[PDB]
Amino acid sequence: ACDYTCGSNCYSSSDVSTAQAAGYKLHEDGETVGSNSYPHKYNNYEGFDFSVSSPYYEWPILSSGDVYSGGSPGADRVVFNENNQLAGVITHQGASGNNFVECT
Ligand SMILES: Nc1nc2c(ncn2[C@@H]2O[C@H](CO)[C@@H](O)[C@H]2OP(=O)(O)O)c(=O)[nH]1
Repeated sequence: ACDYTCGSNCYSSSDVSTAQAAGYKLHEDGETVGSNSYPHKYNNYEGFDFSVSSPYYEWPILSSGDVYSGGSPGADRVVFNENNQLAGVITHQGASGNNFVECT
């Protein structure tokens, strides 16, 4: 229903929940996938106004609807904390360098 718009990508609440659930599970088990080994800590260099407390972890959310399994992560990420609360949804689309902007 387009709850989150990351550039040209559109994600529903359930899309985010599904991605987040998968990312948190690997985190619990101490597993990582991909050349950038996700999920990993997100330091919030961008200084986003997150309402949930740290630490935060970034995990890829795919436009195709599939759960990330180590391949190409793309530009979008879901950010969750240790309580498995959604901190936010961010993206490299529309940003410079390796910076992020929040999906609206
Ligand atoms: N842009 C950005 N990168 C972060 C942050 N936290 C950790 N990183 C990592 O710090 C480096 C510089 O941005 C990258 O390795 C990046 O990981 P990702 O590339 O996986 O996002 C953050 O809050 N913002």
